[PDB]
Amino acid sequence: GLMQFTLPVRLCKEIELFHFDIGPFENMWPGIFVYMVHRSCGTSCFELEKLCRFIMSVKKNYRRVPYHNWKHAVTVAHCMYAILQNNHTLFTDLERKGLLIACLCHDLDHRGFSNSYLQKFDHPLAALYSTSTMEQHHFSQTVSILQLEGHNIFSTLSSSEYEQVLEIIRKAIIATDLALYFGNRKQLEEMYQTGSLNLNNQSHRDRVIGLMMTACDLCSVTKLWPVTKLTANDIYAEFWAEGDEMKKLGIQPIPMMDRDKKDEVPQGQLGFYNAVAIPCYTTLTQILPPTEPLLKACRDNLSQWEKVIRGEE
Ligand SMILES: CCc1cc(C(=O)Nc2ccn3nc(-c4ccccc4)nc3c2)cc(Cl)n1
Ligand SMILES: [Mg+2]
Ligand SMILES: [Zn+2]
Repeated sequence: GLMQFTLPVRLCKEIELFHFDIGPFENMWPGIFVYMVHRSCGTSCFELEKLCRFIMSVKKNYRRVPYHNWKHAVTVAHCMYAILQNNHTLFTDLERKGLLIACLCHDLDHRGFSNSYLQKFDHPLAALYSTSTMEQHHFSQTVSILQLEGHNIFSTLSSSEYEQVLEIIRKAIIATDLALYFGNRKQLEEMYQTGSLNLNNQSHRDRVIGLMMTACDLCSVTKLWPVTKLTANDIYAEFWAEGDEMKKLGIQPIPMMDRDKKDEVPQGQLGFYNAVAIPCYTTLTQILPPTEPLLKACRDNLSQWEKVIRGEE
């Protein structure tokens, strides 16, 4: 009850910043997550024993893939922590509870393959979930783990509060399907510009949380350059393995996933910054002004990819 997690001084200070990198010491990541729940939510939000058991079963259900792994889960949860801590009074008690868990769980049991690849392979998951295939699976794995004996971290919530938190988690996890991000961001653009955006309107809050989820999910482009550039290698290690698997089904993959087209990566990163990342953080910054550092860091990385193209690195 009187038992805080504390971090060494460098981590205690830097964990508060958006560009924080959780480090290569896997055994410190559970403690970093508990630290973030305790400061974001409270020491009372969850029974410590249940939370620790939940975290460790979540870890066990992430796979040893190059990018969509336990380190990504915790990294996406830290970006949500930073957003929440910089927007103290905008979010409900249930939202603070749900969103860190949603982020920890958002890629549960990812195999390193896109929704597209599952549909072309004709994976059983693509017949069970026709759109947002992996994201409905991630939500299903989250409910599975919440239902294991001793793993119900929400046990103190009423029936209707429990239903509300699981609904916040479902929508937050579905929103990490980047196919749904383009339309969500356009509606948020129109709503903000015509002044109709209303944070008491639940369907509006849902949209804003969806955009927060995209921003956290993509937060590798908001790190200091050496972190962003080394993370890119892990992202492409998966894309290129998917490319190989498309070639095995007799399908020329898109260039993004074709290892023969490594040379075109810098221009590919430019498209992604310009079509996805910058717009994401720009709209987030308009809605939630204290998230501006995410946008500033993204623009710094865009300018580094521009330097790569110009052979200045
Ligand atoms: C799983 C989602 C995800 C994706 C990315 C990412 O880097 N995306 C993207 C987008 C689009 N192209 N096009 C290319 C490309 C095009 C032609 C030739 C070679 C390459 N390369 C990417 C890379 C970053 C993060 Cl943080 N999460
Ligand atoms: Mg995902
Ligand atoms: Zn993710």
